[PDB]
Amino acid sequence: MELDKTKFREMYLQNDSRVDSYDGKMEYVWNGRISKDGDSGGVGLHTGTGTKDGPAVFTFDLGVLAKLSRFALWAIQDEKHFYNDMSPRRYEVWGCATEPNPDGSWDQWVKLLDMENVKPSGSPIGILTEDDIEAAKIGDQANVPLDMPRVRYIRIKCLKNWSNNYNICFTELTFWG
Amino acid sequence: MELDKTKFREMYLQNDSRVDSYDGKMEYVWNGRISKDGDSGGVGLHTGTGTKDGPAVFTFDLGVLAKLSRFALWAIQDEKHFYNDMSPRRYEVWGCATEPNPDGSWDQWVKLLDMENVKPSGSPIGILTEDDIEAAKIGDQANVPLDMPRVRYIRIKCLKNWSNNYNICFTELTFWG
Ligand SMILES: [Ca+2]
Ligand SMILES: [Ca+2]
Repeated sequence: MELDKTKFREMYLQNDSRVDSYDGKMEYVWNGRISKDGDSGGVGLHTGTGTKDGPAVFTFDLGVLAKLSRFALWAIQDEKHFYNDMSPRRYEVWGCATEPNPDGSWDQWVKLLDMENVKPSGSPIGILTEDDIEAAKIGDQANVPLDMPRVRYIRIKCLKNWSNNYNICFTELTFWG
Repeated sequence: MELDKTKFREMYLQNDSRVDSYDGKMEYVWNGRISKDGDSGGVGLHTGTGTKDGPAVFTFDLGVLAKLSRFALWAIQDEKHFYNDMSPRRYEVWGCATEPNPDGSWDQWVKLLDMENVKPSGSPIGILTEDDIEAAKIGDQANVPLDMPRVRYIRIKCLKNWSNNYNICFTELTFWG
């Protein structure tokens, strides 16, 4: 099944990135809307454009203990953001089963997924083919390996975005399990 | 019993006030620390000083369904904030038992408590007695009536703060039940 996004909850551990730049909010990435700039109802989350010391990190609660099967993520749905801007290019999804320590340490977390947003055409930043746009509307898609433990809490870490920095912005994610 | 603050979670319903001014964050009002400006570890939440159209409102999840018995709230613990600044003066606590509608409507919520932060000395703003200080370390304190329903979700509405507007800032709250 698709996990029930009405149960998802923002968390904030020490050293996590704020995600509320450009009127963003973490709850906007589980509002069931895959949005673009100018849409109503909260477009997505956004850490900003300022330098960071390392990869952006944020944390949330699925509200259920689940055996995960699949994961998807969508960039904000316009040319400004497709394979561009602060959209994520290399990123990770991590999980754990018991309450996250508020100090934000990685110790208890397990890495579920190594994600790469691949641009089908491989065109330079700012050029898009019809296949690049199609892929962006499908979203990044992954199956979670069967050996992963059941998890309830999630972290996303942005290793690099499409502008070669550590910020991240996007519109929606979905979990199944 | 004191409700387990490790389980509390921020929510964000449409039209809720952002509470992240001055490096604030909602989770700082259930971190177990009753803090003043300059302290480490997140001082409190703060909606800013912009003029609002109405009472500031924000929402959170207790993480359990509880029969509530008591509520307490502390202002940021220094003379700048005691009966001053954006510290709450008249405010309300509201609750419900089932998932909050994300449209932020009041329809499903029930008002649990009418709170007033009373300044013992009644002195003008900026003047503090020893009694006024002692009361502010003890915090606002209320018993929740036995005829209230069990609730899992909470809203706080700031009708008026000590600067005669709708903003709110404070360092910690506690629920028992
Ligand atoms: Ca969304
Ligand atoms: Ca606190």
